[PDB]
Amino acid sequence: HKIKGTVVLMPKNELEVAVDNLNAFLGRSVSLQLISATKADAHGKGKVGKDTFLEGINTSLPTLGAGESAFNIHFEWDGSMGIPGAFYIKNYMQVEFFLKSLTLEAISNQGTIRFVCNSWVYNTKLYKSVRIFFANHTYVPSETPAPLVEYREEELKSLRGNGTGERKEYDRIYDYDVYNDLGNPDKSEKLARPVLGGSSTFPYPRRGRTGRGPTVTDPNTEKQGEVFYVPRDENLGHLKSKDALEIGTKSLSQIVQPAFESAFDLKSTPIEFHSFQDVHDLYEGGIKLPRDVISTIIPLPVIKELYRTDGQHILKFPQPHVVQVSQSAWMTDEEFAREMIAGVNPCVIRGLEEFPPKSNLDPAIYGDQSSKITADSLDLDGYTMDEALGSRRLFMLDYHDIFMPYVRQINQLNSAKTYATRTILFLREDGTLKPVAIELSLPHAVSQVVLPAKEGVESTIWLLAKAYVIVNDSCYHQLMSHWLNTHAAMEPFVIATHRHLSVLHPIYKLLTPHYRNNMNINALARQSLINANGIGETTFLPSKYSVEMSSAVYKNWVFTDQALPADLIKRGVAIKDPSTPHGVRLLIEDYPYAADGLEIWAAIKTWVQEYVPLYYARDDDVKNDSELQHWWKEAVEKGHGDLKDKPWWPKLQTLEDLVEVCLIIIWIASALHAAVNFGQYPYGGLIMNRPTASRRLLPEKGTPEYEEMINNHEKAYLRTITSKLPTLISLSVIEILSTHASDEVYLGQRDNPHWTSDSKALQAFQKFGNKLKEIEEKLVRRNNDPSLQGNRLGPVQLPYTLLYPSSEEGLTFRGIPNSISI
Ligand SMILES: [Fe+3]
Repeated sequence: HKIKGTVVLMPKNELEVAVDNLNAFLGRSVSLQLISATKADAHGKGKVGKDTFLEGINTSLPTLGAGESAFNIHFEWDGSMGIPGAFYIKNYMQVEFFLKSLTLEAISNQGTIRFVCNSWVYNTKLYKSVRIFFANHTYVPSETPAPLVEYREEELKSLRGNGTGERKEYDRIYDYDVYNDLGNPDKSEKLARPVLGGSSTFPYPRRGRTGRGPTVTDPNTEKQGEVFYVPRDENLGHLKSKDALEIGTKSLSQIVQPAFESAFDLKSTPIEFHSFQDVHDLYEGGIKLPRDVISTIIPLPVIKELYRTDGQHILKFPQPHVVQVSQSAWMTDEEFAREMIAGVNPCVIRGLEEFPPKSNLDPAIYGDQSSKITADSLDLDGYTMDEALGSRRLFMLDYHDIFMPYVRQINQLNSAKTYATRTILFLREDGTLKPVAIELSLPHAVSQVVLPAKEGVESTIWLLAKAYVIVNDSCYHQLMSHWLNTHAAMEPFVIATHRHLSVLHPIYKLLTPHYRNNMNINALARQSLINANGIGETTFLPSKYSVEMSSAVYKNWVFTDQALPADLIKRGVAIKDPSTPHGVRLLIEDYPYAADGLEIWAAIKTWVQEYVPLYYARDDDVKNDSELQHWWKEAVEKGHGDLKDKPWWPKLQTLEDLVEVCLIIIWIASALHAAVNFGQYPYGGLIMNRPTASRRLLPEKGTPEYEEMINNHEKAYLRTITSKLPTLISLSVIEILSTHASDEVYLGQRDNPHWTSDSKALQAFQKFGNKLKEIEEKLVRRNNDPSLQGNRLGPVQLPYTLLYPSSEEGLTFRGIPNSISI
């Protein structure tokens, strides 16, 4: 009447970034109690066994990983108790530990019973209810064994909390709040920021509630804290300190930035770049800094990995991919256009079906905003405008309406000046894009159209015009394509999932791998990246208006337009075509992001379409799933609550709706985020290629700035873009963000092979991983195809590998993580 069990756990200091004692776990230090799934007490709840303590250490187990320890335990379990389906655990030690798993042995297998826990367990006294863990069986609510129903419900209640209180490190409570934690008005009134969310003026997704309470000077803004809480099991430990990349962002803002600033205040290094070679020096000979600065930076975990140093004077950045073959190819019009479909931000270009382009802005405020570009000024390789429009060969990168509402405010800032830009592109007969005109607009210096030129001062004006475009694009990329569309938009679904879908639930099991480290990095970003006087406001053009601009764009965010095929159609770069494998034909045939993306999209779709019917046979089974209905209701009406009235939200009454919702969530969290994230340093590590700010408008003829432009185009370029000190800070942060941690979990992988007992789901997940390996071979073949080199490699000779599913660790320019993990 004894059940043998094996507990696997990791002591605290293995996952920390000062001593563990393994014998302290024995004795009466850790109790487990098995809970019956089949025999109930008088109240219908599963019977609970006796407190059972860890008996001894098990070193003979071969499947142990790094930092893991295994303990033996035996449970007395007589014939009255039934079959175990859950257990309680009570930690009587003063230190927390990380519980991995419990396995219960039987005569054969089945019935081996596996419990996958992966949870931190603090001292029993710190919890209002005893921690509970379930076996790895999957149940929709109506299929839950009756003795486990109440436990399933209770646990969901423990995860929701009551909407009050300051959250502590060990809490596991998931709830929503608005973005009212970014300002710092108690420190200085200039650090006040608008609350984002909860209004029609500033709609915004919700974020994880922390509950620190109000500032003294503003009751609506949350006071600052040393640590921004996330529910405990969202705060990931790492076996290796170099893998705690998310912490490097905090160190950069707290420690490194002040040190760099001191070097410039003391005039120990020149304050400005003077030539393009001064920039190239950063990854060749390095930058020379004072010894006390070097000695302050290189002892720091994570930060020390970002640079090569001689330990006394030099920091060297890694060579960006974009310059690895050609140092000058970034300056070509061909590469400028190519990065719109294969660069860091390849998802904004639109088709143009009429000419000239028109504005949607109020003519009363911004006056006439019809484009000043004339058809007769364009070199379309012998096409007429009529023929180019009709053959769908015209495209546009249109930042006019997005930026015009903010140009006046931005241009008032001290060292910031910009235009609202439009770029017209032409798809040549050879399949590559050609920029044919840039329009630089200001509300109410004038508003002008610049055409391409290769000689004379006009060629420098054209180079500067491209810089203003890419300043627009970089700002839109970081704040919208990256921050808003992935990080910020996903966090409400994470919260809703934990509050309303049991760990037992099939859809919990499907989605939660795609959330790993997403709340954690977001909380660290609210603290150090997107906060008042943080790294983003220091480096990027809009300064204090940066995050508020993303609120204006969120007004037009549409969940169902995040599906890749819908995105391509809505931007006019594809047409619906049932004759094609993916249902859409690309108007730019070689478009690397879209062509590769459609393959990944189809593989995820097949997986979701095979998994869902394993648990839902009919539309009725979706409608009647209480947890699923509560989840989606809360995700829409609380998590994205400022948009809850919009008609495009799926209703979740059918199998098709469930598939579509799951598919979009997985797409956003994996491939979409990867495509916009892991190219940041590869393309933007050369500041001239991806400037983050502009500091002046075009010089007027007859001025000394204009003469300088004639005699020294490199200095003219450098005076306009991001200055030297913010460049050093920006390069550091995008190096972190572009790096794969060695403990990443990639699409097609999971962190435990026993995440469910359902063999049909395991097999379908095997077919998903096999399909991803076959797609990777297809993408390799595309990068070796000479007929695609123009768009897939370009003048920079950089094969588009960002949607290769697999990667090794490091700054690799490839690999699709499961989640928004950095
Ligand atoms: Fe990211």
